[PDB]
Amino acid sequence: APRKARTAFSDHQLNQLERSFERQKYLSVQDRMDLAAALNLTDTQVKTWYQNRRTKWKRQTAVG
Amino acid sequence: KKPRKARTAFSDHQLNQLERSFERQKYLSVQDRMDLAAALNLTDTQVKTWYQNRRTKWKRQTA
DNA sequence: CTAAACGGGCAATTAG
DNA sequence: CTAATTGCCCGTTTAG
Repeated sequence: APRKARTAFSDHQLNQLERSFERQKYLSVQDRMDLAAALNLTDTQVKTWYQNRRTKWKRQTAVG
Repeated sequence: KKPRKARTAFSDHQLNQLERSFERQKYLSVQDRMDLAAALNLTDTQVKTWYQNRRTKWKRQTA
């Protein structure tokens, strides 16, 4: 459908999402929702970030 | 809010053909799924669901 | 690059 | 039993 605005994450958001990702490649419902609340992102944003992050990760596992 | 869909009652024939499909191919390509639905006078979704349910059951058998 | 969108699968659940 | 519903993942594609 009409397609929704691309989020531009803040440096603090990107920092803490990279950290979480470093801590954990997958999140529970609970950790996800808490990381969302702590950064003022929606659950979905955080889920799509983590999922997009894995695609890149798998790429770096295929990068050697 | 969204009413639950009626539980499809497949005919003996539809089931036999679904089961024969599954015997050959656990997975259908899109095109194959469309053909088979059309073959059986079913919706693509009816067929996708069946196949999905079927692979579950079959995992319980292989198990 | 990467956020969001897309359809299909998986597991777990719901319910006819 | 099993058809349908849920939330998430994957892999791909779309596009800011």
